[PDB]
Amino acid sequence: QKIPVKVVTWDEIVSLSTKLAEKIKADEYNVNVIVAIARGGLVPARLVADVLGVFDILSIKIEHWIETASHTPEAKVKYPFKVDLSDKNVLIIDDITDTGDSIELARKYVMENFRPTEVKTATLQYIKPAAKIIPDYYAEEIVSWAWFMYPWNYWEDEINLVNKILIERKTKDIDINELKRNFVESYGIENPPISLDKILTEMKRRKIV
Amino acid sequence: QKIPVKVVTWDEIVSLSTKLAEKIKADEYNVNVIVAIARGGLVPARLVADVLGVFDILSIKIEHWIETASHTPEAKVKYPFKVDLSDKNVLIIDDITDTGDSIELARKYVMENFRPTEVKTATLQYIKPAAKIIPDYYAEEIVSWAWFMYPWNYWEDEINLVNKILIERKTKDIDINELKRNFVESYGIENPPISLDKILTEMKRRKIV
Repeated sequence: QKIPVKVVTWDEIVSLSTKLAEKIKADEYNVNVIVAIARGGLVPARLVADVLGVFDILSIKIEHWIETASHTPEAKVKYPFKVDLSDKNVLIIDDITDTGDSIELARKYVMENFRPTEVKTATLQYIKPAAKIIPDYYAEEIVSWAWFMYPWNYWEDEINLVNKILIERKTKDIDINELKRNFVESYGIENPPISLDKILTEMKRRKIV
Repeated sequence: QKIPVKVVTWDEIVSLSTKLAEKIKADEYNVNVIVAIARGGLVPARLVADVLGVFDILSIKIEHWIETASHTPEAKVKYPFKVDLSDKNVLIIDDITDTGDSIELARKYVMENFRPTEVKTATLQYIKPAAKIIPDYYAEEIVSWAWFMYPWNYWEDEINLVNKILIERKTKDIDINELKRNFVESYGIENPPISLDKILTEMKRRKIV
């Protein structure tokens, strides 16, 4: 029914990214290479590279799997590969961390497969509740758990949010004005970044409806 | 002394990215994997993935080299590696193309090293003048050659633009208020995204001055 949803703007992304970079400047960690976790860490990685002056950005695709019956969570590196990053200080970046599985995994992967001089980890945001393993750097500690909608996820996030509504309410003949109401009601968003008509058009194109 | 400089905002990036994606929707190219050319294509790749619903994003670091005496230009893949992308339709993305060397190179590299089912190329912008090889997809053809300052390059671009000023001004020491004037004068920007004092502080940190 109701989900806590914060729409993050580009400006906030800039603020958070800049704040994260500034912590790294202050700690005097000399980053040679940034490894972005795809897809979440791509944008933050690029912005942080701009502020710090990093030229070498790489990325690793990380999948998140759940086992149906046991509800066991497993993160996995898709399209694994290796390169020689020895003599380098590596910074690993992702958008947001909770259980810390992704960054834990990426850190491990990077140590064994790229063998850098040193690895550190960073995210724009970290949720302290779910926090299992905690990132070396972060822009902002989240206290109030929420669903953060990032500007590089507006489409995907709105699609899923609209699907949760379509599934619960058993809507057959979708009404746009009805949807906007359900949306404002479940999520608190009266003006979604992508207009909900575009979202439906695209859900159709994708054979979701 | 004077350079044509357009400051690109986040909103414009969104427009261009969305417009590019829409051409791909319209052409009904079924993208399985996006390969972003680092560093330029990372942000566009992620936004395009959101609009199209691509989950698999990889990236390749491309360097640009010039031979001092001959002034010969050469793009090169740094930290090369391979993965198996067979049975996939790949889309290669970069921010902007002119001579088309990077996309030419990446296309080649991807064909030989990832061996996808098919490859196509895309950029936000393409300069028709310099255009040697032209991208399969693009948001916008540039007619008036300019220096486009993307939001993920605000620091790096301002640093270089300020350096061009410090160099012609044979000293490299300079007064903040004369810098702002030189900047407005050479480039037409009265309010740079990053304030020019921050830029000097960082040029120092970087031992550029």
